[PDB]
Amino acid sequence: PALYFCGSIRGGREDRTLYERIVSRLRRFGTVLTGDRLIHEQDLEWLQQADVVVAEVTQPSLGVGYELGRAVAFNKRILCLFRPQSGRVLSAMIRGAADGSRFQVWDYEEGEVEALLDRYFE
Amino acid sequence: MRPALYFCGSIDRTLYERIVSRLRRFGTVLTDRLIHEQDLEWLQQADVVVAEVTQPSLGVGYELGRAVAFNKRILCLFRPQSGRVLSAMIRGAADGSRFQVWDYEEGEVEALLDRYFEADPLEENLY
Ligand SMILES: CC(C)c1ccc2c(c1)S(=O)(=O)N=C(Nc1cc(Cl)c(O)c(Cl)c1)N2
Ligand SMILES: CC(C)c1ccc2c(c1)S(=O)(=O)N=C(Nc1cc(Cl)c(O)c(Cl)c1)N2
Repeated sequence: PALYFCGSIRGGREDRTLYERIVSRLRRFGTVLTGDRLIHEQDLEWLQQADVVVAEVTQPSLGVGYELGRAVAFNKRILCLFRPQSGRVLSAMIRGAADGSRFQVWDYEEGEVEALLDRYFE
Repeated sequence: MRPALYFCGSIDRTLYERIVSRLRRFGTVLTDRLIHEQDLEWLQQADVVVAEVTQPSLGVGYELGRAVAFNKRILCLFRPQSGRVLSAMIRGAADGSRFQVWDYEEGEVEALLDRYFEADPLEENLY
């Protein structure tokens, strides 16, 4: 299973450790795939190749959202991970895009992410 | 019907009102599961999608991604005077034709929107 993890740039520095925890945990279930035109074409290739797309959606990000819309149009299996303790309110578009099976949105607290990722792929 | 335009920006309030107001001169501006299906219906009906991408937004991102797979004609307007750096995934989605991303200043947005539709009209000019 090629697994695509997408996280924000701001979230890649603020939630840096958390993203690394997600990526290493994902590596137990499959192969983790992860100018501007180059960056774009490459992520798009990875999205099309992915068996599952995993997004951390706590940090509002244009790129992560864009990649989720591209993923939804490719009919990809998607898991979004959102942290309510942050105080943010997840965009109604992302939660509203959930269908509970192919597109799921899980609210979690940072300390249980390994257990939720095991639950998802087990 | 006059053409259908879709405006999307983050959930800067005066700026969005000025953009929607100016867009109404070119056609009908159309703009959790219920919110999602309605926005998707509106993206599919749009002859043109105009997104204000200054503020980071998963929702604005998602709609742009859906608009791209629907092959919608798209204009993204970004304010570099906000302080932010626009995501490489949005600048990178541009191709100069169908998907354009324009850097702008707040006072010229009406003039830029006239420039956008005068160069590629939705409805042609009267003789
Ligand atoms: C190392 C290789 C050459 C490489 C391959 C793919 C990518 C990169 C490097 S990157 O680290 O420069 N960034 C992206 N994607 C990206 C995704 C989102 Cl959601 C963003 O907001 C931004 Cl700015 C970029 N892809
Ligand atoms: C008039 C009716 C009641 C109505 C129709 C469509 C929408 C709404 C109300 S709304 O004001 O609830 N929001 C959206 N879309 C939306 C788009 C983005 Cl990018 C977001 O981040 C969020 Cl949270 C929502 N559509």
